[PDB]
Amino acid sequence: TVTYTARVANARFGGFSQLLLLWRGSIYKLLWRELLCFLGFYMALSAAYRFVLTEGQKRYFEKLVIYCDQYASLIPVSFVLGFYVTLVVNRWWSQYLCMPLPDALMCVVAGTVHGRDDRGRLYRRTLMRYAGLSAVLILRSVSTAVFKRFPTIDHVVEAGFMTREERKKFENLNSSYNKYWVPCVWFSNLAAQARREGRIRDNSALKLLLEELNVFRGKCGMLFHYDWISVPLVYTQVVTIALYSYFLACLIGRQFLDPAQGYKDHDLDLCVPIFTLLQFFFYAGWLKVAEQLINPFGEDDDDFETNFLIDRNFQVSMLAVDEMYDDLAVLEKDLYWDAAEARAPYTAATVFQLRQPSFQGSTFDITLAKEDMQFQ
Amino acid sequence: TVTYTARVANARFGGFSQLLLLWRGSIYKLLWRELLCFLGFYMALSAAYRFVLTEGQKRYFEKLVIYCDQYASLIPVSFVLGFYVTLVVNRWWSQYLCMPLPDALMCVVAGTVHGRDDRGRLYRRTLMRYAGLSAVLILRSVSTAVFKRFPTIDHVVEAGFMTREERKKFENLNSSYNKYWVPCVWFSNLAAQARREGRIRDNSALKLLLEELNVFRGKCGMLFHYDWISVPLVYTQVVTIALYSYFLACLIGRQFLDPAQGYKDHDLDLCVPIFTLLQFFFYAGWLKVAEQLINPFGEDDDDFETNFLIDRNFQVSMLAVDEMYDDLAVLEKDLYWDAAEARAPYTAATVFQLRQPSFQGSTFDITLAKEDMQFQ
Amino acid sequence: TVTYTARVANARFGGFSQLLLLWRGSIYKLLWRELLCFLGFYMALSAAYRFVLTEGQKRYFEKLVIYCDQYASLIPVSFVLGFYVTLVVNRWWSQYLCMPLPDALMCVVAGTVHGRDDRGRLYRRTLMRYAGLSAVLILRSVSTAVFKRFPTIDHVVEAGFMTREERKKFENLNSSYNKYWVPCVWFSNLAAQARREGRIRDNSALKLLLEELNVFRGKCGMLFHYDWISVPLVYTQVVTIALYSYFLACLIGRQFLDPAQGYKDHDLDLCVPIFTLLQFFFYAGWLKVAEQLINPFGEDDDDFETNFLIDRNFQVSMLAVDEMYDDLAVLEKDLYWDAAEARAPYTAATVFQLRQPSFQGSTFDITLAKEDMQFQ
Amino acid sequence: TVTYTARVANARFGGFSQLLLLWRGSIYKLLWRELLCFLGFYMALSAAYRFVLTEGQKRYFEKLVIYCDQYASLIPVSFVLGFYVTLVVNRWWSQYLCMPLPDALMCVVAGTVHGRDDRGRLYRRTLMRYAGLSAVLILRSVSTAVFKRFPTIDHVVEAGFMTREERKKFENLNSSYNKYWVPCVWFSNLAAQARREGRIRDNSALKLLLEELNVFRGKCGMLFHYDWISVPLVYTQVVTIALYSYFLACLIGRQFLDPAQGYKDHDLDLCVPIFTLLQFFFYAGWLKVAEQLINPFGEDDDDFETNFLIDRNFQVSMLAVDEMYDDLAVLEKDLYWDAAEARAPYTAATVFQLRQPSFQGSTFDITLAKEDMQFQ
Amino acid sequence: TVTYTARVANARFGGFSQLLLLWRGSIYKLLWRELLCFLGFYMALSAAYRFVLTEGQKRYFEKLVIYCDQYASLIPVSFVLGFYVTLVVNRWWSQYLCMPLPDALMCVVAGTVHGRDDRGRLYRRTLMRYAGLSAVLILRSVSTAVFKRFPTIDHVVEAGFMTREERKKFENLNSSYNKYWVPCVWFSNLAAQARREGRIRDNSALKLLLEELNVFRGKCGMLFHYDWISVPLVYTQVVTIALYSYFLACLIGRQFLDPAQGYKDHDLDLCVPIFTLLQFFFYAGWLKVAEQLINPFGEDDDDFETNFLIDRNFQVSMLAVDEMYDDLAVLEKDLYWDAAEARAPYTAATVFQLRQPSFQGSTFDITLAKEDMQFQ
Ligand SMILES: [Ca+2]
Ligand SMILES: [Ca+2]
Ligand SMILES: [Ca+2]
Ligand SMILES: [Ca+2]
Ligand SMILES: [Ca+2]
Ligand SMILES: [Cl-]
Repeated sequence: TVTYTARVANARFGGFSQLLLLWRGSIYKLLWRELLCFLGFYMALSAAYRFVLTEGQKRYFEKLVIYCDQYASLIPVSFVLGFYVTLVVNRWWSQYLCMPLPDALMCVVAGTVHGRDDRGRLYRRTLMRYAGLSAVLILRSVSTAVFKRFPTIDHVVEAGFMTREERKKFENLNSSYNKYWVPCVWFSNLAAQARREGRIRDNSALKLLLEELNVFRGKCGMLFHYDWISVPLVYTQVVTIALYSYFLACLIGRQFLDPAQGYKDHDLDLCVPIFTLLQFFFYAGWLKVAEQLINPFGEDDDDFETNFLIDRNFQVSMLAVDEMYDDLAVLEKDLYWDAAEARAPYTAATVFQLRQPSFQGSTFDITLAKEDMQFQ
Repeated sequence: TVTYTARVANARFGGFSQLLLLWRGSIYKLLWRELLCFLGFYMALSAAYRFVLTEGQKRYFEKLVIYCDQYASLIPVSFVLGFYVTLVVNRWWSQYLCMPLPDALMCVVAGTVHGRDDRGRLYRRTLMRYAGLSAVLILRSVSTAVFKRFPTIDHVVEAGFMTREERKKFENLNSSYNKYWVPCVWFSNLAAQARREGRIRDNSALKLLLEELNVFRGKCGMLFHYDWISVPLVYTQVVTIALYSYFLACLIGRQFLDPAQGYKDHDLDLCVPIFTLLQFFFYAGWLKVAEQLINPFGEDDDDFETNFLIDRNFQVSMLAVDEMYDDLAVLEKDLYWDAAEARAPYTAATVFQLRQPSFQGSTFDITLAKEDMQFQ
Repeated sequence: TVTYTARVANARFGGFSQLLLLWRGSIYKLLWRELLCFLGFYMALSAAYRFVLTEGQKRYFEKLVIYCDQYASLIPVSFVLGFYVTLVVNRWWSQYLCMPLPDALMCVVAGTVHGRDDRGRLYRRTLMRYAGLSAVLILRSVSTAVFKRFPTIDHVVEAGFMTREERKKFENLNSSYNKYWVPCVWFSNLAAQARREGRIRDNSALKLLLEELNVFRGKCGMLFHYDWISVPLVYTQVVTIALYSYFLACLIGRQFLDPAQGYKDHDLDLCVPIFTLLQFFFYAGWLKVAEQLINPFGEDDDDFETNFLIDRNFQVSMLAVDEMYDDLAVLEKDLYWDAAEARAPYTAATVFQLRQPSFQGSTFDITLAKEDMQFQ
Repeated sequence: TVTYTARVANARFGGFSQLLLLWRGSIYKLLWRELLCFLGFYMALSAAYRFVLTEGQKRYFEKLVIYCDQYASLIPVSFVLGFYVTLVVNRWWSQYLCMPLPDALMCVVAGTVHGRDDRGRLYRRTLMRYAGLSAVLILRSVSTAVFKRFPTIDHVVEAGFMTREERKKFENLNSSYNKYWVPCVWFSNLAAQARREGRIRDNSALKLLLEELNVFRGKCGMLFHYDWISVPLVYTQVVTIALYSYFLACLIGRQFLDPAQGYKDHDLDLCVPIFTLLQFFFYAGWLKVAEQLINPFGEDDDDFETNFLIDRNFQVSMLAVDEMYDDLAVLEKDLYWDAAEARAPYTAATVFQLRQPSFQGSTFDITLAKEDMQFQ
Repeated sequence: TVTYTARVANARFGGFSQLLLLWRGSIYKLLWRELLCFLGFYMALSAAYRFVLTEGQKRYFEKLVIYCDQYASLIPVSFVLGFYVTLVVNRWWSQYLCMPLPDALMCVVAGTVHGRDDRGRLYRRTLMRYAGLSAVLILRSVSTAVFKRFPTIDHVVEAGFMTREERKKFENLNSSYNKYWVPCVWFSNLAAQARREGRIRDNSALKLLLEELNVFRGKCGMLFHYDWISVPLVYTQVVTIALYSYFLACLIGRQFLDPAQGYKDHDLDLCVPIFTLLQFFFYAGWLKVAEQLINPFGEDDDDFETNFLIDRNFQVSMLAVDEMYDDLAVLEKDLYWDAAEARAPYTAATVFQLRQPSFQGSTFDITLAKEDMQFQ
């Protein structure tokens, strides 16, 4: 993930122009090799036309350039790229939202699984660890970074997500299918056991835990589904073929011809196709948007920071359900106890935000006449 | 936020034309500097062509202008801008909907956390304050205005959202990750304690509170996610490059050439490219839509009024759970107690809305024949 | 709201052509003034060119017309209008869906708040009235029609939505922010009181009421949010400027020039720009779609009938929770008690719908071979 | 509804070409009259030009044809049709999803409303019948087919959905608004009564029934909303005007002119405008998509089969809650009781689907090196 | 399903170019027959023009080619294909998400339906089997692969999803409509019976089971709805006609004419229309995207692997509710019990992901001045 939110807080004169100076996660880093290849092919053709071809060969080359320039139809490739890239971007955001987060479960577990003794701590920590373990098993299945961090289940055990006894039970299960779901079943069984032992004090609490477990588990399953059901290969091939067809038509049709021949719209030889290179950057970068986002669990600069999320989720979940269990500051009167109204102070830098009228609704400046307001 | 809803209540002859006279949050305020820069570059080129260049240099300049005018392809930039700006606008609205609001929690707390004594007031106020505190911690993390108002946790304490004892516990937590979630865990623990003490009278009430806490907390988390996962930098760079490429092609290709040379479509010298300036305003403003909306938590005119929302939310939540707790007007018979039907009166200005038929459904004017209506 | 659903039940030969004959909520009613203004400007220019200008002035005018006709680029304005109008239409439907309806609450209240005595009737009627009152307070804040009907809180009291004692409590609340939410807090308190008194017989019933109260209250809040957060002014200005730029280019470039001058594509003088007028109707009407829908709570023909909805909602809610409480027809055997199957009769006009095969699924005509169906 | 799912199970060489041979619900059936009218107007103009007009009149006609052919701008009409038709299609699917189905309620009622005696059967059947009755009342309000089947409430009574006593109560209710919601209030009251009598054994069961009742009732309400709030008439008029403007420009500008006059791009007289007729079919059919779908509750071939759904829903709901109540096959061990794993057999026709590797995740072929996998 | 997620983990120099080398689920496999047919027709016309036609016939053929090349309007077909294919792709993903999965139910059943004895195992296995059976009945109704695997209900019985006694009850039900829903009613009855016998220990548990049953059943129903309500046939016909019209215009208008005739833009005879073939591949493949996805339950390479999902779902559900019931590893202290913080180790290949700063929010680099931060 390349975060530039702070740079674009305000619409400024520099605006996105300053974003054009960034390298990490940039169009430049993704496209410079393809740009050099396109320029190399173009300049090889230009050099052959200028120095190698005979007069007859040059005349035929000019006819082919004029013919090919007709098929450089940008409007259709723009259509398909717009639709396809928008599909990939929407799917990318949907995939991010399917990342399993323990926050809802950790709040419910902290509020529902009780006891300051070691057994209560074991119940809470084990429930949150099962959630973390499911997340790790699915992520190592779908994320190259996570897999490289956990290339075998032995690494999951050594990392503390799974115990050796848990690993014995996990491997003894006869299944040819991915077992990311197993810790969710463990969670359900352990929650039922906690309710049976009175650690969960009510049936409604157990229902809430199971409701939140299924939300978490469904997010894990959604990651599996996105990983399995690629964007249809035919669609990806269609868009790639359209883009490369346009690039072929430009590579031939955008050649600078001898101005002496006096061909229509060929009277200037700049020797470098500046606007064609800008068009190539535009269109190829537009497709590179999809190329980077189509699998966001790789190691691209703008791919999701899955290992960071595993670490954050585990650390925060353990804090919430172990260190913060029943550890409230004493109930005390707040600063605004004696004030019927309340408003926090403003800094010198933000007090200007005051004196903007408190919006009440769009209708409170109509100012009707007396006779109009009387009920029938 | 620049609210103009009242101005556009009706489709009028003036309509959006009157909106063209607004300055705050306007295209003009966002784009006048870029418009002056574009006009300056254009007029510098025009002045060099008219007064500096020699005849040969002028002929070459005319060839370059004619060549460059071919690549001013507006249709592709329109495509990419449409798709990209629509993505940014949808994301902007989604981000607004993720703003944490205490209204659902304040209704549930007012209805479920009981006692007119000081301890009941402490429970209700502390629960709502925890919600407000989570909102402040995330907003100061994602909003420049809120951060400038709360540049340190000391400011949060002095503003009354967090207590000194709460601050001690908050800082003692060993976490390298953002702690906006901590008050939600405090809320869960305090709700469990209130249920244990009988302040919350039923398990279903506690479940409802925890359900609403997780909705609120999820909105906080969503703000964090939007702040972290920028719109992919490559996509922003692609659209910016497309727009600036079109601007380069226009800056060269829209130059007024000497009509004496008799170039095709160059026979009028207006000395000011009026339609190119209007196109620049159109396209650059279209992108400025995204530039303003890409981070709605800045200090732009149309950015969200986050400090106003913090103040409103805190004040209303405290009113709802403290002043309005168990403070009902006595149950009394309403004006329409003795009327089988009921309808409120209309004013002289609105009685015309009556005599419009009460819509019953689209099918109640078919008026079939007698023989058609008989069951088989 | 202009309902034409009945006219378009079937795709007919007349089809939408007949819709072109409608006036209420029509393109004609919204655009005839702008059409006359455009035609007036066009004909003023035409008259000046034909009768006022000298020969030299006419030649310069012809050059300006030919120059301006080049910038009448409809493809870009089509893009921006498509994206912007689609955004406004989607937002319009979303706003309609945020209209608070008491139906869910009235069903729950009728089923959960018990007693045929006056006190039960008071509880049920007061709960539904609180819902209605919240809807009225928000609608009068966001709707010009509703505001004109309830220009002051005194009108809300005289209309029966709020009692005088309720008004005393309502005004005594020290809040600078809109108080539409207050009756929802009253509802929560009154539901808690009803549960405490045994009028609500179970905790799950109270939870259901509070769950439905928050859905209703959230819809009220959503109306406030839509009213406050306009479609970004910059975007509206951009689309308006694009449309008016195209109109300027057409007003100059579509002038009929003297055919004697023999300009390319200027050999016919129809004296009335029929196709330009049709294009103006098309594009200006396309934008008028957004102009009408951007604020659907005004007094346009196709704006929402908010006063009708207030009346319907109040009347139906009171019927449901008061007249229909515990007023069931005696449980009796239905017409199909003794029939294992069942099907209602068809009329002579609809019996043709029978003899269409009952769809079972797409796979039930594959008709595989014997050898293929045997399990391995 | 015209179901062709079976014909398009696989992408085949014939593919959609075979779909071009279908008549029911076809473009041909919807558009042949308009195609004949367009061809008649075109051929009338052609005949007048070829046989009636004088030489001078023919020269003026040629100038008008050349002028009109310039305004046949397909790109703008394509834009507006794309956006508008996509809106109508999305709304069409949304409306289908709002069709009230009793399946969720019938499962809950079968599982929660108890007793094999006549009184239990009466409770279950009456609850499901109330759901069916609400569906019939709304559908007869919004569907021409259903209305023709139930043109009066007397038909609803004779069909068995409503009883005579129920009809007395239904008509005695003083409401000027549609009463489709009344049976939902009856359902709520009857569910409360069943809980009070112990037929519903728990408060959570009653809550579940009321939760599912409100989902069903909300779908009924959504049908009412879609029926009432048409797609804005101005938008429909705008798209229709754009299409008909293009058709006018084609009807004049696509006339075959005398090749002898040697007009540019007029050298071939085919006497039948084949490509213009194909364009008319394309664009007019594109709009006919919306014309058919804008009200899906009519009697078009592809309109929803509402009467079939009423019959299916009633029959299945009665089966589920009456014949299938507490009628389980005895709990017996399944075929895979003694198998730790399990997999159903494959047929000779489907066994080829085996030997495709069981997908485990995208990361399980990375095959890292030994040194890379060691924890830090 | 053709999964290529692993190939596109990173945006690479090869990128989608390497995807152009794939055959299974490729554009090539779907389109080579149509490409050969188009090329055959084109070359037949070319051969007739070059070798069969007389001089007069060749001149007329040249006029027809020039005339037809004018109507090869790609911009409109691009529009309709974009909108239509996007609709089909969104519907395809929606259909995938409606595939019934037992995971949520298996977690709830494992946690709520109790007993290590044979009767508990029978309850859990039978509930999960009912879910699997409903999925099989709907899938065999909508999926050609599943139907070929289960061409009769006898195959469902022999496969173990349905028992012989269950089959007797199933066939005795008098219904002309699809019975996929029957096992869901069986599930509801059996869950009620388990609650009555005390196997389900609480009312909230039973509610949770019924809530998850209805989610599962609704997904089954959604598959039925998608199977029944095809994408409107008129829309499919419109897009197909537009594409084939463009193909006709290209087949005639893209013919290579004799360069000697000196027609404008006809001076090169390549004898093979390379760019027209690439355009045909682009557009025909774009439509083949929809052709494959319109019914994803067929036997295309990229159609859903429904039989694999049936096998996986059944096997995993049985494991979860039978082998894993109350089979927890003993509660033991985790690796991070004594650590206030926690972080799993990194491998040599992934440790580089560390030293990237832990994102705290976009506002934590503003660095305001001292005087600005002071509260008013
Ligand atoms: Ca990637
Ligand atoms: Ca901003
Ligand atoms: Ca309006
Ligand atoms: Ca219809
Ligand atoms: Ca298929
Ligand atoms: Cl619940």
